[PDB]
Amino acid sequence: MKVAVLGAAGGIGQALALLLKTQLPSGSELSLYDIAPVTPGVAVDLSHIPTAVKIKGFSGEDATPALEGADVVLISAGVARKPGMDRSDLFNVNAGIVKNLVQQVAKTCPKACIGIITNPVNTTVAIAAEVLKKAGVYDKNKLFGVTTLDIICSNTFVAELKGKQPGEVEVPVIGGHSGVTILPLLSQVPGVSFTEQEVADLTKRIQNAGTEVVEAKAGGGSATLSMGQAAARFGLSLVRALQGEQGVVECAYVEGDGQYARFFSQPLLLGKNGVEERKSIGTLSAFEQNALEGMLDTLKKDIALGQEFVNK
Amino acid sequence: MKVAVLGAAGGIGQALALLLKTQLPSGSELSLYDIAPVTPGVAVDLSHIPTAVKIKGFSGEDATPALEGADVVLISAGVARKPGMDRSDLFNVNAGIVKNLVQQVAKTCPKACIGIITNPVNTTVAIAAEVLKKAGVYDKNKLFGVTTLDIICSNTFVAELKGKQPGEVEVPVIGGHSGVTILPLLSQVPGVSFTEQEVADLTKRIQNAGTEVVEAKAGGGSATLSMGQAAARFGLSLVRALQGEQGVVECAYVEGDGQYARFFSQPLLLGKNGVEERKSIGTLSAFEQNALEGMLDTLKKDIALGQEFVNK
Ligand SMILES: NC(=O)c1ccc[n+]([C@@H]2O[C@H](COP(=O)([O-])OP(=O)(O)OC[C@H]3O[C@@H](n4cnc5c(N)ncnc54)[C@H](O)[C@@H]3O)[C@@H](O)[C@H]2O)c1
Ligand SMILES: NC(=O)c1ccc[n+]([C@@H]2O[C@H](COP(=O)([O-])OP(=O)(O)OC[C@H]3O[C@@H](n4cnc5c(N)ncnc54)[C@H](O)[C@@H]3O)[C@@H](O)[C@H]2O)c1
Repeated sequence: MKVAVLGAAGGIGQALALLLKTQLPSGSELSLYDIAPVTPGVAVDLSHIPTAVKIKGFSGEDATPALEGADVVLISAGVARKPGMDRSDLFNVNAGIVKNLVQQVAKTCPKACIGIITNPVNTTVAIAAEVLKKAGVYDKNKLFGVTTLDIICSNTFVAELKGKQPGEVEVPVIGGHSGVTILPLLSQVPGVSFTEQEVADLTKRIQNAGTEVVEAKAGGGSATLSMGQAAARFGLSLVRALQGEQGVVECAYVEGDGQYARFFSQPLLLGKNGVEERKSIGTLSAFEQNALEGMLDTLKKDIALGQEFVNK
Repeated sequence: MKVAVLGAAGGIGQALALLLKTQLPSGSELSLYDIAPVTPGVAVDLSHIPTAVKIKGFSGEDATPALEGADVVLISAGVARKPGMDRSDLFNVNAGIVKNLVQQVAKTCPKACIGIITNPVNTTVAIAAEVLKKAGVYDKNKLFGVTTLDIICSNTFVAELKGKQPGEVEVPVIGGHSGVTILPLLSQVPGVSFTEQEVADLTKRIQNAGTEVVEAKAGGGSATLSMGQAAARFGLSLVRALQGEQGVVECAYVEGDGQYARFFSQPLLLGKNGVEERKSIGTLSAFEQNALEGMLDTLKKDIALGQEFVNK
């Protein structure tokens, strides 16, 4: 069981490598890759931690060494923010990085499950998908846009409001991963009942959580520690499922029946080959159906943007 | 149970806070403080993780709000390295930071156990002690220098060499926290015998474990993630002992009988008021007894250096 992390030297990368080193099952292997020179050292730093998990770091323009024999590849490489670039700039830079890395993955470990964390996710898994097709190795069951962060913030906010135990709430979240494309199915949360005003407020807080962090760090960056935690959960769910465990359900952004959009985030049953079964989003409330229809256009443009990036 | 972390925005601090946010028992509270303005956002970032541990972060030059009601204070503030600064420069900077911070601790939460991570630990815990004395609130049972890092590194190297599972080895380390004052009692590792050569090699490596990480980072970085891990285990040990758990033993740098030096790291039984019992280092090997006496004068100066700092 070998897991590869691309963009390991970054905030999200270090918090993820750290949690994975101390949580992956024994015998498991962890390789880190990043263009930053410090990457081999990050690995050395983590190797001093006494767990049954081998770990190595690599730098350079070639990530082959890190990808060889990998069963899981988590991509958190990219850019969060830099002085001088705006909305367009970030996308322009992250799209290229994703294109390159998924490209190297296609040639090195085409059978690995790929979790993409790099934003914007709605558009980046599309780029990834298109890059895999042009190589003849695309398998929509093994391409996932990591949206777990939305799920845990929801669990947290709901627990806080209804005074529940944080670890007893599991809110399914569908749609996309940005502003109005994030849709928490608050109507499907066992036990708790919500007020229309609370569904309106919560939903708003969940959709803006990322921004809430950025403003708090005062331009100092975006969520890294919570995202690292979120990616870890997703990483282990995949490993567990890839190892034969039963009933591992997780919400992710995959290519399913285009009933709403080519790629949509919905409950998935994970197994030995990635997605085993895309599950029905079930019953939705008036508020939920309205929020859904009112965002399909936006999600489709995000996806469109992505496909156009590859196919020109 | 309120735990405070000073310097929470640094490399070590963020890994530490992350690990504590998810591992402190339910009901615990975590308050982060650092001069970096990004600090409250670090807390907001971490508050999005669903664990029953309340968290708040603060910045500015007054740690009071973070210190009020604190049961445990972990200090990791300081300077790992800055261009243009050499050995003595770093020391003066770190010495002054620990002085300023302990003083605030003395004023706001005088009965909290203090765990100093800032290096050089051999000198910094001495400084803290003096600061607490001059304020008239010193309690030698509640001040510790965190040396756990030397422990986990030893555990990892030993298992690797004698082919054991990383998690089943526990090497006691005594003395100081730097260079020659780090003495791993390899002779006490049950069911494992070593060659005067093995001991010679393991011992020198364990003492240079850090440098190993620095060189692997092309000179621009230090062991941050393994340190966060080590400080997490230490902190969790203190919390558990403070909650009344029995049998919690941990090697830490504290003041005891001046049998070897005023401050000496040795196994300790932790209890409800901090150090409850200072256990004997037990039986040493020839090599060990020999390494011990050979470093005593160095450790004593490290200590003298800290006492003279807080008096001129
Ligand atoms: N899915 C989510 O919920 C979510 C939440 C927050 C952020 N993100 C996104 O994840 C990414 C990670 O941001 P971060 O905070 O870690 O940023 P960061 O800048 O701290 O880390 C990014 C890392 O990428 C590395 N990198 C750059 N180009 C690379 C390349 N070609 N190959 C490999 N590594 C490369 C950098 O050296 C750096 O260490 C961003 O794009 C961010 O927008 C996703
Ligand atoms: N005990 C050990 O085993 C061990 C191992 C390695 C490093 N360390 C030491 O721990 C410290 C942490 O290093 P790091 O890698 O996190 O460095 P870092 O630079 O990443 O973090 C240090 C933090 O200290 C903060 N700080 C500085 N002055 C402050 C003040 N007066 N009040 C509050 N916060 C202040 C900084 O803003 C920064 O976030 C260093 O002194 C390092 O030498 C200890």
